[PDB]
Amino acid sequence: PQAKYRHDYRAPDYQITDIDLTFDLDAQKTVVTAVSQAVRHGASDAPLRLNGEDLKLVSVHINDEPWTAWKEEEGALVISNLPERFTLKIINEISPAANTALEGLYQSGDALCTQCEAEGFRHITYYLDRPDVLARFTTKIIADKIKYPFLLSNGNRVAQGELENGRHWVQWQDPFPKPCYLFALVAGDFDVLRDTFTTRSGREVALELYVDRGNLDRAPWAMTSLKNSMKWDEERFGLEYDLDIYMIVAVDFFNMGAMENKGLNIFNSKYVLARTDTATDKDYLDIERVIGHEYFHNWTGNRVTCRDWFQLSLKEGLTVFRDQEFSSDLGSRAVNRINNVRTMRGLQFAEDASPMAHPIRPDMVIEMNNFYTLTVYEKGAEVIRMIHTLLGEENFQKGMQLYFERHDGSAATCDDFVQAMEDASNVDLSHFRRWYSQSGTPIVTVKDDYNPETEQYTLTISQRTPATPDQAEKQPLHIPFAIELYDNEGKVIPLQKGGHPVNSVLNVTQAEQTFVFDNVYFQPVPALLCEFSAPVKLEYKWSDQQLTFLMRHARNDFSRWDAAQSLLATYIKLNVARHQQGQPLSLPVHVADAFRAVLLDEKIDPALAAEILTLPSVNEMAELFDIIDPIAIAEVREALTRTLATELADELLAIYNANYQSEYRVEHEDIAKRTLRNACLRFLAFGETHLADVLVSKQFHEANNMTDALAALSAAVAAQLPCRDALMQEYDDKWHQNGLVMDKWFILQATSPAANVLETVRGLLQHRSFTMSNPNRIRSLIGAFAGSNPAAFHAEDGSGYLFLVEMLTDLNSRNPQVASRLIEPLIRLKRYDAKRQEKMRAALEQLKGLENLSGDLYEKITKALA
Ligand SMILES: NC(=[NH2+])NCCC[C@H](N)C(=O)O
Ligand code: NA
Ligand code: NA
Ligand SMILES: [Zn+2]
Repeated sequence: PQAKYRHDYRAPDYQITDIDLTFDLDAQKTVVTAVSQAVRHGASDAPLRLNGEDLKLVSVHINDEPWTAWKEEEGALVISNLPERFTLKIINEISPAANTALEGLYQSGDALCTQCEAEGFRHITYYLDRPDVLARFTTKIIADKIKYPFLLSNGNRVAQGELENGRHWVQWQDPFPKPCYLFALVAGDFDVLRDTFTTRSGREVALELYVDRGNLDRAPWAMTSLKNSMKWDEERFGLEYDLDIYMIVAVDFFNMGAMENKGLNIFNSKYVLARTDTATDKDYLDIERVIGHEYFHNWTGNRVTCRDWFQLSLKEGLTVFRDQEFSSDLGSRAVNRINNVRTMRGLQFAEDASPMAHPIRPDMVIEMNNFYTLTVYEKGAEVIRMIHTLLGEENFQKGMQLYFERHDGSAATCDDFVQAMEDASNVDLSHFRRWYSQSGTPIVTVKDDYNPETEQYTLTISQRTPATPDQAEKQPLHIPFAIELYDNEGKVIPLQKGGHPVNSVLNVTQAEQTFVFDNVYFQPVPALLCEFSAPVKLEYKWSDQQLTFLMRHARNDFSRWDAAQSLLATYIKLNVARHQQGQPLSLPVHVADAFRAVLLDEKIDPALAAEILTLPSVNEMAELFDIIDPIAIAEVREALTRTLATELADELLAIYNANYQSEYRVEHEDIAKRTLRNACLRFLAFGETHLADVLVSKQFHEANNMTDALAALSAAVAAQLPCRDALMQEYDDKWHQNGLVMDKWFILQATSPAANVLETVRGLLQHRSFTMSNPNRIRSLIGAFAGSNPAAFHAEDGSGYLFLVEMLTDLNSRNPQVASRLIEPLIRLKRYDAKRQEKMRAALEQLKGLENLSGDLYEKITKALA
């Protein structure tokens, strides 16, 4: 498979302006007729090169003339000797039922549906399958009326008809030019939730959510979130929906999360379907996020699209930033920022240290589906948020307005967006652009000095980014570095120098620099990198008392949580070293007292308390170490939980009881109290056994919602409580017919600390609720084992690696995108000890030798083995 490079971008030799599609739909054999109006922009002797994959070509006409000047090559139809303007007609066949990869036109249960991003439209017809080619689409769909009573494509219905032999047809027209990755088609039988939204300016939009028959009871929250998203985009960004109808289709078979096809979003059902007995608080908030996300793409992705796929973060970074701002505005900003920071430090930093490291705008891609990454999305959003930090809200919105004014109706680049922000705000972002082209996490080192004679506080800040596998050369970045200084009473000391205020966002642009502040009337406790103001590792020599002081006094709730994380990091590192020596947990009394104080603080927001009382995950803990010892980390996390459970037992029980709620509400105050109560339950589960067992069993049985039932079930599994097997069997007996609910249970099985977890996981491949045909099931069992049970995945006998090899040998052929998600834990081998590295390397070498190795796996395996 061949790598493509960003620097090789060239404008296309041909454009297509209009395409008229006809689908004669059938699961075994679909006939596609595509009539394209094309224009040659290049040299009269340049051929038209159409992308196409697994298509059976029936005919090629140019202006109704059967065409003889063409050839098929690997992945292409190359058409020669064309006039400057012409009509291209292609007829071809495809086979939706054979499409197990779920890219192009495929089958999801009884439905037919599409996934075209990034390069799936070439699996439907021969096309200029590249996002700088925008065209106006019409789509005629002909199908069996009984099997496919709903026939949907982008835009508005403009025609419809009945045919003989029980067939019917519908034709759709979308007035906005689009790249073909935004094309969608859906055919099937559905329940439809219908509602309306009236925009600020008075446009009435029909909202339609299509769900499998029988699921209308699980649709209203997604509909509510859609209306919430539309309203928010109006209030916050001044953006209105631009069509007459908004369709969402929930499908059970879907590779990723959801897809922003214009006017016809297609969603993994996990991000649509929710009822209080099936879905947790986190499911409701994820539905809200993803619904908003795809909606936000209407402007940031659709009205302005991507010139080429190396510009992916132009839409994904910006849209993730928007979904975070949406969630943060509607809910707890602090909890959102905290959770997004966990994801950055715990998952994205790991990617930026891995063989798959890339800048947010990549330079080299073999398989573009490999670049839908934590980096492109989450780090891309941190880069957008840094622009917001540098510019302020008002200048940021002016930049947004200039971006749309310049680029509406076109395909743009990351550079175009930065340029708009810079021009609108008059903030110079020339140095800042390096964030787009440089991979790896910067390390920011801070030294400080207080001078009592001059009342001056001096910060010496240095930065470096270590070399990554993809880039030998690194340079200093423009790092917005937000600080606060606290006096002995917990009050903020005004920042100033030479009689003038100083902005609290420091511009750290050099390898090393010194910031001096005057009138610093007391030796400060600093809050550094406030609200995680740049996506960097902070090296500062904190004392425990500085951190507990910030926990108590810091102005922003995020800083209080972050201080608790820095406090814990020291002791996680200590205790992992001790575990390796065979020693038990050591924890100063004053550290345990810090957490007791949070439990007993009556003024603290319970949402904040809950996060401080949620220990860093084994993934967040892993990024504290150069060499990861996954067994030590898992055992230390447990022991730290047991120690705090013992030390805080009475307080934990009191707070658990105090936060009891009889009514279930998906409302932020209620969610916060419930999150705190279940955080207390998790510690209690690891306390005295009989009490743990009674508490956990009682909560499982008395829960009037899935959040509380699952929190109890999960604690029963984590703490290996007596009641575990019973509750697990009850849940299976109740829920086996519901795949999305069973995904929770498969995750609990996959992440079990039990000695025999791999044996149980292998057996579950035969479970009534599991199937290798379904990406959600695969990810919930196998993915959760490899990715979220690193202790068992990295069992010293190499059994975890061998299991994953077996699964990937199947999935390489069945669904390479899902296989490529699942290989990720194996490509981290250089983070592990030599003995584990040699086994993981052997596993990778075995996969490399697969007959018909997918480009998806090839790209990752070769980087990992280099
Ligand atoms: N199979 C894929 N590569 N899917 C990518 C679709 C992601 C979609 N644009 C989103 O932001 O959610
Ligand atoms: Na808020
Ligand atoms: Na110092
Ligand atoms: Zn997106």
